[PDB]
Amino acid sequence: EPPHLSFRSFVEALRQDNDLVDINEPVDPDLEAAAITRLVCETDDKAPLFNNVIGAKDGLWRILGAPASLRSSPKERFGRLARHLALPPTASAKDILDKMLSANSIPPIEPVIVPTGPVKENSIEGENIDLEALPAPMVHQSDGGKYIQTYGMHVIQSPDGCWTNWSIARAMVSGKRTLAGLVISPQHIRKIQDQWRAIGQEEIPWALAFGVPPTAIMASSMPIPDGVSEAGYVGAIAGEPIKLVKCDTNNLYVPANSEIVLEGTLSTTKMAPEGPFGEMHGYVYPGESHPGPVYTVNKITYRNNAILPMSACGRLTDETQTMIGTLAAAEIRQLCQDAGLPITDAFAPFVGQATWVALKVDTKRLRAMKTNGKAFAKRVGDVVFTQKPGFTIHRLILVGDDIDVYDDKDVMWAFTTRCRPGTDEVFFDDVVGFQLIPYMSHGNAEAIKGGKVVSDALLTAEYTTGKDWESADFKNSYPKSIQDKVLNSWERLGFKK
Amino acid sequence: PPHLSFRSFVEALRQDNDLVDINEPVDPDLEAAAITRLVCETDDKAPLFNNVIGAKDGLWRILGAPASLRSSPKERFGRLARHLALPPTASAKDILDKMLSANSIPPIEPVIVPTGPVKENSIEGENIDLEALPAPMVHQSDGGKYIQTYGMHVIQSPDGCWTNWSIARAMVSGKRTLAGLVISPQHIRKIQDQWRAIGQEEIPWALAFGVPPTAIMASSMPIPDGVSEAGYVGAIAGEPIKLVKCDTNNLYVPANSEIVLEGTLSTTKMAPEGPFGEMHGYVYPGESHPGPVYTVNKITYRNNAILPMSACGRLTDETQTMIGTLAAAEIRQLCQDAGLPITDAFAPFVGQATWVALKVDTKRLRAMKTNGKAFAKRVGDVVFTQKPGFTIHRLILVGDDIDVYDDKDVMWAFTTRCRPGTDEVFFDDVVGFQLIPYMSHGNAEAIKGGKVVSDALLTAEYTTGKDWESADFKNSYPKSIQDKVLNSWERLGFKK
Ligand SMILES: Cc1cc2c3c(c1C)C(C)(C)CC=[N+]3c1c([nH]c(=O)[nH]c1=O)N2C[C@H](O)[C@H](O)[C@H](O)COP(=O)(O)O
Ligand SMILES: Cc1cc2c3c(c1C)C(C)(C)CC=[N+]3c1c([nH]c(=O)[nH]c1=O)N2C[C@H](O)[C@H](O)[C@H](O)COP(=O)(O)O
Ligand SMILES: [K+]
Ligand SMILES: [K+]
Ligand SMILES: [K+]
Ligand SMILES: [K+]
Ligand SMILES: [Mn+2]
Ligand SMILES: [Mn+2]
Repeated sequence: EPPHLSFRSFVEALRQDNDLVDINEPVDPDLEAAAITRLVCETDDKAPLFNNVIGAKDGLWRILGAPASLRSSPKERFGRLARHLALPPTASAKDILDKMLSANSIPPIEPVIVPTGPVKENSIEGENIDLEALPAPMVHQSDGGKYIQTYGMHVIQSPDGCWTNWSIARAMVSGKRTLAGLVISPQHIRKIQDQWRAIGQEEIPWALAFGVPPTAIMASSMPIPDGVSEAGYVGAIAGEPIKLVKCDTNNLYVPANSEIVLEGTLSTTKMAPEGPFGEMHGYVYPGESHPGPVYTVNKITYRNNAILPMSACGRLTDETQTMIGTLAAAEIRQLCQDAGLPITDAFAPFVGQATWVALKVDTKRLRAMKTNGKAFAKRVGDVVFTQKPGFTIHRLILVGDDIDVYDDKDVMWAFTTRCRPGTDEVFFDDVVGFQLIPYMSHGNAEAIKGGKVVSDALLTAEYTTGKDWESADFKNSYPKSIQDKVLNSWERLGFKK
Repeated sequence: PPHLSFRSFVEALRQDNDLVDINEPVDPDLEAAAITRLVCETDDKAPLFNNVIGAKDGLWRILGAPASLRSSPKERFGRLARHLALPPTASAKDILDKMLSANSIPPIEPVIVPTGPVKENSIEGENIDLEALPAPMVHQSDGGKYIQTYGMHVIQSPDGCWTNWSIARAMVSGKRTLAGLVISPQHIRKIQDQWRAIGQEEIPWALAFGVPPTAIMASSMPIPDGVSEAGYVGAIAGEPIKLVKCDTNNLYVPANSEIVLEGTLSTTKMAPEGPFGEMHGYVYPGESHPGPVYTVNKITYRNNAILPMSACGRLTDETQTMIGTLAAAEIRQLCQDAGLPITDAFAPFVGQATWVALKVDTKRLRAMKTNGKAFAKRVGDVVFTQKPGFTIHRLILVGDDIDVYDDKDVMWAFTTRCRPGTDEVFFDDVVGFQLIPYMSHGNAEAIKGGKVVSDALLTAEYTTGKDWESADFKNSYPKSIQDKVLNSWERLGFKK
């Protein structure tokens, strides 16, 4: 199977790309594996594969850190993400987001059932399971426990059986057979948990699949619509069905070539201290647990030589910024286009710590609408901040079509020179707010409400008569004949390539 | 000595390997400025144009990018550091500390010399033809040839006591005339208004190009009203600046200047000025505005004279490395004078010289028993009512875990610690900077408001203290683990 349909083939693709370090020396899953991963994320280095995790027994487990973080070569910066999606390692951010949105407008390709697969090579059951003895990583020194679940896919089905949701939500080892996880509104895993609580079910059938098909983990991180099963969406992205096998102990289905699967239940009643966790905004709060639902593990099935993927998230740049912000930005682009707004492109600039989305406006179509910045900013915020894909995003920046929204430097130039602070902003204090952001949960107002803005970084004339300025840069302030004369002279004169 | 002589500064750049000697003929119509602009956009070596097309009887060579950035992270500010007798590895803090060092010590008065290198050559009265000199065309949509982008205007108040040195742009306007930007609240405009008020038509004036590098830095710094830059510069340099008297008036110019224009600034005569590709990265084609006329009566110049040139615009040129960073230095000082607990200030490059980050001593802040809403309003009232605050539209207050000299730390604090709208105080009534496009070409008054203070201190920083740890390699892992990882890094196959 190709890299985008097999995690084991994806790992080999990273080896072929010279984008993976096989670490054969013993590495402690207590902080050492995550510290190496964290420093890889902070320097855009090669992904670390820990082949010799201290405490591994019977094939559980190796660790792959930084599965979807950035490469250091600017022409292949997003290459590890492109290898999730059957894209070349030179793929632009636009190419990656366009591919994730490609299934939005075409029929689902439904999964196919197979009788077995690699994930059934090994098993541990019932009283033989000891999660505290497995080498689950300690990801940050002040975390509330060992966060085994940072890059696996929760599988949970609605009571009526029609909707199977695949998503990423963190979970830590809680006990011999238990995890505690973050399960918050408005996420689909919480919506489904509430649908089971409402019919009185105490224990919901659940599975957690680690090292799924790379296309599946990307879709698991993307806010596709309510009621849409990710498996069919994944099939439409990948151009073929995902092969699923039935769980041993329940009626759920997991990818047949997953590395590791936990089968069990999600409680609708019981909670345990969950957290704290070093989180996508770059913070951990020592001692600050919150109650989270209990997952109970009844069976573990795994491949020979199983690999647990791990995201050591925090300050720039890891999977929380490369996947959560950018896939939110993709779905925000689709929301805006469905509303009839002239938005061509959306990205979550890394400088925004995945709380910003920049929206590129086709200014020719904006002028046909005969509106103004104040009215347009309100409309964009009403469309986006009332819908689930806008949940994590607190600042929308509207820029014209001379700005590359995929380039943090262009977005910052537009924001700081075209948006008059206060005057050119519309504040939203009645919308749902993201409580993980420290200015929300450790801030001056309600943790779950408000704190959002749309920043109009289009200049006044862009709404009426058009661009009346020229950039004071090499590209726009000098004739092409002068630019070419300089480029052809550059190295001969003694300037660098 | 490089901080006291522009010619010695150019030889210091040569010895740092930070200068390209360009001996091929280069056109001052857009080609010199295009090379400079690309140097500024890639942080490359300063270009010295030794062969300017149209050069006449020794006028002139051109030095581009005199205070732009070097690409090596360890010496990023080395070009600014050679203005100030600092090592090329000097931090931004070192440069700003040195510029503020003269705030708290006695001025070192300039000493007069009878002659100097600047008097080696001259052109006078009817022989002056500014239109035939190779003044650069700096941007293709500029309203004329911006001869003056890095020289020091010398103008004395009517009381005789206050001599101001300052950078303000000017373009060739005719055979003997420049037209310039002279706006409130800049001291060149304050002094022009003092002369108009007592009835003087033509104010004695000089413009010195290639001045002592310490002087051009102080020329770009909003030091207080009524303080002569010459004495401040002396106290920075730890010795007197040697001045010579102009031939045709009673003003004094650095004796080793490359080129001096002597003449008058009119209080009545106006001429079309601009547009000019400016510090925010914009030019508006066809948008000139009346500016005051400068009349040139005499030019004196060194043999092999060099005109310095700032090709300003998008990042990173002298307007970002000097205008915002020196405003931030003076904003730090103002805050400390008002008794606010500010230890450090910088103008992040991402802000396009419109942002200043202020680093708060949080131990001192907790001892004041205040809150963010109150403190943000108080800091804005102190800064946005004073001249050094003029160009700055956003102040970001950060705690003392944030390196305000590092744009990544500043954006991390701003995006994660300042709740949009809730944690911001907006200033609608203060003087605004009309050069910023969102002011001059925006939705409200060009000269009033559009400012904000962003409280990027978390709620607990005001009361009981920092209660998080960064989720980064340095703060989330014990020192024993960090060392084991750093000692293993290269051997395992990661990059240095
Ligand atoms: C890539 C990724 C996305 C995480 C994530 C992480 C990663 C690495 C972690 C594990 C490292 C930190 C935790 N994460 C959480 C999270 N969403 C959530 O509700 N709880 C979280 O704990 N997300 C986002 C979540 O996956 C997206 O919001 C999906 O759109 C949710 O799927 P749904 O739309 O089907 O609800
Ligand atoms: C380094 C530098 C600073 C410029 C400047 C430029 C540069 C290269 C240019 C030439 C490239 C673009 C023009 N500049 C102007 C300017 N201030 C001003 O009032 N008009 C301007 O035209 N400044 C800033 C000015 O020098 C500072 O605000 C000083 O504090 C003014 O001195 P003063 O405090 O004595 O008034
Ligand atoms: K999902
Ligand atoms: K605007
Ligand atoms: K000055
Ligand atoms: K705050
Ligand atoms: Mn879903
Ligand atoms: Mn002054």
